[PDB]
Amino acid sequence: VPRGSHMPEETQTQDQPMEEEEVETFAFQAEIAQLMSLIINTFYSNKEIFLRELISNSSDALDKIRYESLTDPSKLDSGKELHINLIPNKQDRTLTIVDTGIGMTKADLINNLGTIAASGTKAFMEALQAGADISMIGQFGVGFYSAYLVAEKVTVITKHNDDEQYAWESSAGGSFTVRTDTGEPMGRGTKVILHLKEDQTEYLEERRIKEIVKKHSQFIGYPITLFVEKER
Ligand SMILES: Nc1ncnc2c1ncn2[C@@H]1O[C@H](COP(=O)(O)OP(=O)(O)O)[C@@H](O)[C@H]1O
Ligand SMILES: [Mg+2]
Ligand SMILES: [Mg+2]
Repeated sequence: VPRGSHMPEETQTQDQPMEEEEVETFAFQAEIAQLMSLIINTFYSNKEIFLRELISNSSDALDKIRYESLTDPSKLDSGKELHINLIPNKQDRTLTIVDTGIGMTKADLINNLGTIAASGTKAFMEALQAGADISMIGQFGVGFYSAYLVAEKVTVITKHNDDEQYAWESSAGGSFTVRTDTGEPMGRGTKVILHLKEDQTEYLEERRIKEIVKKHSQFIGYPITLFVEKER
């Protein structure tokens, strides 16, 4: 019976029930798979333009918030700032691009990030064979896959007002997964987590990140902030 003091193990709360996350696996559309293999396995001198492409996608998503308010004003009542955060993590070798844009639903991840061919994909691959600069990518409707210039794996966590939170992930190799994400709620918007290749760790350094934002992304139209972890 009587106790005056308990040890931590004794008062540890019972876990919450384990949750199921549904996972689905999809092949990339053929030309997207071919483009990813070309991007991954070819040397380019201008790999830094991946960040321009990801920032442009965030800016497009943030522009959609403003305009969706013309057909659904309730979004004006959100208190979230429309912004982009860049978050390098040296410990994990990741660079994360976070925005408070519209987010993507599950079917948006499946249809917009791998299973549908952009009409320009074949033309762009021929331009690259003919020696085009990789910087031309986004003009061909396939800018997202520039992430694989620097990343060995990409994870996209996203939440749109009309669906639950999802995670898309791919290490290339011809397929990607989409799985419900019952982890840390991120609130409306998208987080693209780049797991950087070992020779691409310059993109974790604050001066390099500032250099490429100022070179290539000066008309975002929204505040961008770079979080720098304090050196211990
Ligand atoms: N940060 C993001 N927020 C919302 N949707 C995104 C984001 N990044 C990519 N997307 C979705 O992925 C699609 C493909 O992106 P991309 O390959 O850059 O082509 P594009 O920007 O020309 O449409 C976008 O059209 C958009 O629907
Ligand atoms: Mg784009
Ligand atoms: Mg703009």
